This record gives sequence, C-alpha cells and structure tokens, in this order.
Amino acid sequence: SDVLTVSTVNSQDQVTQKPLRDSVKQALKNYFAQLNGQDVNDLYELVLAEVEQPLLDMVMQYTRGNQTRAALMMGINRGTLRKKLKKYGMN
Amino acid sequence: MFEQRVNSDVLTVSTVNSQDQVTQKPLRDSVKQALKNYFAQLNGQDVNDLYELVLAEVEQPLLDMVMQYTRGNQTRAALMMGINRGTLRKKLKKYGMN
DNA sequence: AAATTTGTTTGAAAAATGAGCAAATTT
DNA sequence: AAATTTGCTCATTTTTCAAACAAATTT
Repeated sequence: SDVLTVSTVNSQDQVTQKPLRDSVKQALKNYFAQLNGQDVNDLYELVLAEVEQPLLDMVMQYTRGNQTRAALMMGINRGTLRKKLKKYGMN
Repeated sequence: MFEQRVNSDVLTVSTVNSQDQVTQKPLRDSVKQALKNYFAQLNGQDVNDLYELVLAEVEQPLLDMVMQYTRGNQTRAALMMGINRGTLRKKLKKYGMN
C-alpha cells in the first residue's frame, strides 16, 4: 500500500519494514529536542536539501547519467533538472 | 571551542550495527535505502512522478511536526520554515491539515 | 483592551515549462 | 550513418512572494 520504506530489526532479531516518513519524523523529533529556545530560520530548504541530494544521486546512478530519462522518470523539466544538479554541484 | 557538526549529521536516526550497538545515522541514508528498495521492487516497470512521490512523503511529516511545535500557529511556522504564509496555507490544504 | 493571527485580495518577481536548434556523443 | 542527448536560447504559464486590511482569537 505504501511504496517508500526502510528496514528495521527488533530485540527478538526479526527484520521488518516501516515508512520513510516515520524516520523523517524521528529525525525532526530529535532536531527539536536538542534545541531549546534557539530559533530556526529556514527549515524547508534544509530538509529539502537533505532529500534532493540522495534522490538525484540515486536516479543518475539508475539512468546511467541520462539526464533526459532522469527528468522524465521524475516528472520535472529537463532544464529544471540541470539547474538542481548545479545547485548541488554534481555534474 | 565547539566540535564541528556537518549538515549530514543535523537530522539523524537510530540504527543497530554488526556488533549489535546503537548508533546515529543521517536521514540521507534512510532516503537512499528507501529508493534503492523501491527500484529492486520496481523491476522493469517505469515511473513518471518520482519527484512528487518523494516530495509528498517528506513534506507531510515536516508540516505535521512543525505545527505541533508551534501549537498550531501558522504565522511562526511559515517564518520558521522560511516560506510565504500563503504558500504554507496552500500546502496544508493539500494534505488535509486544518 | 492590546496585540497577534487568520482569511482574504491584488499585483509584481522568480521559477518552471515546452519548443526550438546546432553540435556532440552513443548506439 | 542514424538516433538520441546535450547545451543553450527564447517566451509564455504557473507559483511564490510581500503588502494590504477587516474580523476573529489569544494573550
């Protein structure tokens, strides 16, 4: 029912799937705890950065560096794709 | 002084190692495995909307978690994410969060 | 009773789109 | 030699933005 998941082991030594979103939720549950008052200026860019990099890296591994199949696979414009690659300096 | 914390280490998750020890690893790596897994299962089939799929799985808990933190305040939340207050409100309606 | 936030509108700036093309590169 | 992708434009559509400002709610 839910296509993006990650692997998990319990004390009885059994492996089992759970959603990526539960990890994102943990990460952040953790970010906030380890802050006290200190404000946060721009978290939407931060998390986006942390998620766009391993997406781009993984599809360019998969499409063998084919920028055109990549873009089509993601549903974004071929120019958009170049631009984001430039943002992260992987080209 | 203060020890250096790279950005890869600002958002992390609990993992268990080959010596059965508990330990923190980047969210980055959770996102890799998720997709690495997604592909193996895909097996030959095609896609046309992977950006929107990943974007969704990630926007939804980021939004959820931030509103709990500002006890529902949409002005501070949008300020603390650093996005327009009307894009936030737009974005929330998309996921049914109101 | 203040001060702050929500629910709207409006118009301008920035980003994303599709379509074109010659030169380079893979098939 | 032919087919396909790159690198670079243009210009139009869509999304994001800040600045209004009543009316509603929280301090």
